[PDB]
Amino acid sequence: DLLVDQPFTLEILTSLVELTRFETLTPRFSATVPPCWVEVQQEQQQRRHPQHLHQQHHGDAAQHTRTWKLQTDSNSWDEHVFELVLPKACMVGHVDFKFVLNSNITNIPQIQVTLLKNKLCPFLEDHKEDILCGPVWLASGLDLSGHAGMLTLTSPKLVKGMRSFLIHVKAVLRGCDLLQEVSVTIRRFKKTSISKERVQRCAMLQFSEFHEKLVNTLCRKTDDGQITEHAQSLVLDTLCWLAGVHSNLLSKTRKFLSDIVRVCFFEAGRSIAHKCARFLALCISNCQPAFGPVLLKALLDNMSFLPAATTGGSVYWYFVLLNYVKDEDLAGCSTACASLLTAVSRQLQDRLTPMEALLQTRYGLYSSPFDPVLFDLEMSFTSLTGLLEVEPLHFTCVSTSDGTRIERDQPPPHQSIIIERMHSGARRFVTLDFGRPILLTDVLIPTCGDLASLSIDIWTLGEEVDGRRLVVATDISTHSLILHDLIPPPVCRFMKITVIGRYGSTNARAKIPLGFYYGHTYILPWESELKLMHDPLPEDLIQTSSTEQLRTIIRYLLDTLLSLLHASSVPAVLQSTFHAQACEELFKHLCISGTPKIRLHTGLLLVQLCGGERWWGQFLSNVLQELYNSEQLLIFPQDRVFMLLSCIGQRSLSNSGVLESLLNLLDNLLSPLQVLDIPMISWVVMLVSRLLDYVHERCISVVQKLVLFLLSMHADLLLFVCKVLARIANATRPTQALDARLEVGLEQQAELMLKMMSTLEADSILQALTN
Repeated sequence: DLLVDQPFTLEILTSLVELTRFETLTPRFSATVPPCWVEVQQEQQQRRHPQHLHQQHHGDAAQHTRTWKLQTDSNSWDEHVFELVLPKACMVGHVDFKFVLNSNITNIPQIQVTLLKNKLCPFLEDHKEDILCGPVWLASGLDLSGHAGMLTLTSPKLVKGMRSFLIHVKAVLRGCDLLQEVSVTIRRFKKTSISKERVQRCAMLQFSEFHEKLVNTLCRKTDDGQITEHAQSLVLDTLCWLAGVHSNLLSKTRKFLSDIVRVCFFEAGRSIAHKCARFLALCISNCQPAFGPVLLKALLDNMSFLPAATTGGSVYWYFVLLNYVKDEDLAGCSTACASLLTAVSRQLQDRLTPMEALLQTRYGLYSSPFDPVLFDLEMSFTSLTGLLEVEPLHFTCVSTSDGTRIERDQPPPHQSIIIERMHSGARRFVTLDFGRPILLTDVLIPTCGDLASLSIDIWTLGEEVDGRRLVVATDISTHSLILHDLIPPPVCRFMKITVIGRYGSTNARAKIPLGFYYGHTYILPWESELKLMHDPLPEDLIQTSSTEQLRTIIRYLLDTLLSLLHASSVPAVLQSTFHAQACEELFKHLCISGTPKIRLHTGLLLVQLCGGERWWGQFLSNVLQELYNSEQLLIFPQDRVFMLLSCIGQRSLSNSGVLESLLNLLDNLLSPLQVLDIPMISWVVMLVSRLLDYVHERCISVVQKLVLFLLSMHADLLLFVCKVLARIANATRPTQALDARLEVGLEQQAELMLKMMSTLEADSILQALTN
């Protein structure tokens, strides 16, 4: 009878996922609100990005959405109640309480929003038994903008029911007066052919055995491990729905985390990793023990398997979660990352071929053209990732507004919309036809200051038939529009890009780069299913890894360690490792042979760790000696390594041993004057000159030998010799655009939290690099 009790075949999994998909309530609910809340017509609210062409399929906001602006009355700061009557009895999935706060908000207000049924704070005490989604902090719903957001009011009680609601918004300008605008949408459960679908959903929610079986099938600990990737996708859809509804499932997740992390981030694709990241974000948001520490333990237990991960896009989400959750047990994360980095750097250095060194030096090319296995592809924690798993989508412009057109200024050619007259606040559009219904997964439209906003609508049959709004980017003028790994990837043949010119601008002609679109030209049978859609219309692992996978792992580990130092006892540890010998090994492995980013990040990590240690100057002088002596046959980018060394010394110049050791090295090199390695003298003199620019007996010796050098003398070296001599003499004292379809499900706050995690990690890395 119940789908919960049956074996988890693809049919049962498909039915269970169908029992969780949502629709927007087709006829708009009626509402009564306090007088201080005044309704605004949805056409006015959507004037910038009109939706009228979707009216034929009820896609416009006037059919499901109410919006009220607040008038700052005497008591507008205090309790408010929105009574909401639905057109008909229905299986309500959730209530989307969108909000916009005043731009001049100093601190995010402390407002609780709760959902109740019609016939703790006193109003909720009186209506305690009718509470349908407990008090949710308004701040929980914030978008990345800081003053905006959404609360997806939902609960098991809401699912266990079927005409009227109350939204109680109480502040614990003051309080609710900081809430400039509110809007409400209601979303029901899709119409399913499944018998007793209400009881089916109840069974999904109540039974712990169901959660245990879901975890087991996800972890492939059932049915001989022959659970398909699509089955895992369906299981994660069900798990995400359960986590969103509930906020015992957490107990099963905590007990099987290590396996869940392994299966989702190391053995599956980008989509599975992203869905598991959303599930784990929901679990994080959810009297039980904290989930963050357990997730950290699972991630660090699986860290050793990173060289055996299947896709780069999967590793991206692993490291996003790890970087967010490292705050717990900082020392343990540091130890794991350092151990794996040291293990991987040795192999990466061992994998450098002479042809690769020649490419790096003679041409500055750091790819491995002889190794066919790439691991990750990016476009630009601020970029699209895992683009190897998706296909670049070619498109042809089929219609344009006015005289605008597209022009071209395997991957599709870079194309841009040329618009002859942009005006200000003027709408222009371009319709791109992919030639066939394609499975759209990623979009990147670069920043364009020429336009105030951009919007993407998608359809297959016609704009009025099955038109969907894919995204609205209001900050496209200042930020790139990046839609990364659309979890319910849309199916689209036609994409309408609608751009609005910048407010206060008459730049006659505009050239807007259309950007890049990724996905699949072949839609799999289950990826086009009208069902399952919302709103339908150990050391051997390192040895066997590829060079590119090791490079990606090194990049992520270096970023993790840099952010670890920024977030700093983690420096107390990383002293037992990354001592003088370990520091030298890591430099030799990564800064000499590594990619420019790996080189830079390893160098800066080494400064921030050991830059203040006594042996640091000896380390730098030893590196200079070993790498630039005329007897060194090693092929490496001497110029790039020297720039790295100069940066390292400049940022470590507070260490008195740096310049002391470099001047002692210069002294030893000039000893023959009082065998002469002129190129090493040149390198050392240039480095010391830059370090002195950034700013007794031993100094007497070095300056004397410099004098003998210039007396016994190339002309170019003489200038720097004189500069360094003078400097040494004088130096001594005694001389953002989410996909619009996330609103329909329970995975919008999870996606916002994932984006917040990525943004915080990027900010931490940038701060660490720019110390």
